[PDB]
Amino acid sequence: RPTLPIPDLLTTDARNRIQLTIGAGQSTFGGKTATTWGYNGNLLGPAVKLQRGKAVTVDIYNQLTEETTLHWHGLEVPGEVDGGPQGIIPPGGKRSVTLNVDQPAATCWFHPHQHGKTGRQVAMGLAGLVVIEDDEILKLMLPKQWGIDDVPVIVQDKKFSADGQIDYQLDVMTAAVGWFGDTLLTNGAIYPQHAAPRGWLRLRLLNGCNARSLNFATSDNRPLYVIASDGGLLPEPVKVSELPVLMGERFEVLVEVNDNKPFDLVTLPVSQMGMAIAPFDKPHPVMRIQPIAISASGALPDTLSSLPALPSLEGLTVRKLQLSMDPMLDMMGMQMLMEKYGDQAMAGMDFHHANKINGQAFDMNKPMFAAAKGQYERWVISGVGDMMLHPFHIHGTQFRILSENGKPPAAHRAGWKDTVKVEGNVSEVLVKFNHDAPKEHAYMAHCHLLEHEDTGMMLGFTV
Ligand SMILES: [Cu+2]
Ligand SMILES: [Cu+2]
Ligand code: NA
Repeated sequence: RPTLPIPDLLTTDARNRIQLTIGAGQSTFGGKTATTWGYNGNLLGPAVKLQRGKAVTVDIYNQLTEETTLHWHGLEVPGEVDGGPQGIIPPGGKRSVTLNVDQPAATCWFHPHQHGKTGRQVAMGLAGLVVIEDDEILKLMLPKQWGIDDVPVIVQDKKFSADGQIDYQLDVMTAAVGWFGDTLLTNGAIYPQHAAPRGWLRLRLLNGCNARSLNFATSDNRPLYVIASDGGLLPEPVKVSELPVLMGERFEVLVEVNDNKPFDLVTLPVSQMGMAIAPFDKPHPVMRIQPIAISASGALPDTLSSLPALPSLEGLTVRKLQLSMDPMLDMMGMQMLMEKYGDQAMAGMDFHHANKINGQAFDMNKPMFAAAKGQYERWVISGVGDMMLHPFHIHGTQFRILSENGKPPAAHRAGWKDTVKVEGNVSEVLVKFNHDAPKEHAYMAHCHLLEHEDTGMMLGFTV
């Protein structure tokens, strides 16, 4: 098996700057070369390392021949640097943003947010990681040797043409159910192996799929110890046998490497339209882990962090966000799926503006509302009226989930989150915005099934 590629850990220079170049190159997948896009490379991108309380300047060079934007998913930053659809970087052009990092240690990420083209641009290869550290997490003595016992694991599906090229389309089927493929990549590689020291192994898991939800486990059912969600450390580890992960979510887990036997990280079949088609109808390997006897000192602590209590609900502003899809899209989309795959498509169970929030397809010129600054609000996000999956992402914030799709959040989902599950039911988040966003550089809130977002399931808001 190819060894697991490790994104380079990219830190500030002597002048407190970092450079990111967005460009096209070539990658090879199962023998065939394909045109791919990457940050500082051909595919995917580096892990940008930031420290809480320290400002960095990022110089972004768009070396594509089309426009793009750069969104820091999970970062509590002003709208001006948030890199939503209004953050255009012209082809051949350079844009610089200042990130004044002020949030707990977390694994966040970054990716394009081009208006109507976000799905395509991510599918082409654009994504990178953000490793935020603070004064608290380094006290914990977690595994910390980057690319040895502290390893990013970015999992993504793709579909390829006969000629080997990435086979991406925004059409009626994908507008409805998403873009998904038959080939699983792990940091850009197909079924790689990673050499992990005996002791504790830390995985920073990112579901970087456009539309595919995942569910991590191990081939021999050894447990995962969840230590962190989107926006950082949980209060204490949560021990699980499997870990569902929605599109754009991150969890950090420890896994015990307590003998010499190789095992796989795997993903288990999910109940989502289109996602349990072969070979995802069965547990699917993600990467092979090969235990090795080299130095490690990482441990699993009893106690990780202390988070604030949930705010009192009395007197909070309530915002209702109703998600919907044009009936025609739903049936048309389903028709194409059934035509393409047949009964397998339901196993485990103008379209360009057919996806909506509060009866409106995204209008870039009209923020739906102004949210309060520095005050908790309760946002109620409903998917009642359809049975599609919607990982709902709110920019500019790490929030607390009050209810997820009908129930209190699972323990490992009760900490800091930038995404909440909405699937035929209603969710509630308690959300606070510590930074401003004007109408000209508004925050986005949207489904992170990218083809839904691209076809209207998004709103802008100011702070
Ligand atoms: Cu985001
Ligand atoms: Cu959606
Ligand atoms: Na504990």
